[PDB]
Amino acid sequence: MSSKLNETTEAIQRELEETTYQFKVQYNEQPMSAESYLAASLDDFKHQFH
Amino acid sequence: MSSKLNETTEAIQRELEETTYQFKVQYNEQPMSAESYLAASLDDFKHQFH
Repeated sequence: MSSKLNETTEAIQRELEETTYQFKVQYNEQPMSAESYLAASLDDFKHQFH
Repeated sequence: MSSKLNETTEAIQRELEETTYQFKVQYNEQPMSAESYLAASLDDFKHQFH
């Protein structure tokens, strides 16, 4: 395990880097949660109703 | 006290009625709570901001 550890670690760093790059280019690193989505959509609906 | 209890009770029912009448003519019996006021005003502000 200790022998495989270093190379596995470097590979994990690789896949973290690429997941981060996609998070930068496609979503512009915008934080997202379910509650934020619900609240924003509810207000859009309320403006429409007004 | 027990003697006055009956007449006082009836009078209390009556003034409950008159408080209700003022509630009818001047506020149209519109129910009001602090939370309702706050929520409505917040949405008005959000419409203004939109």
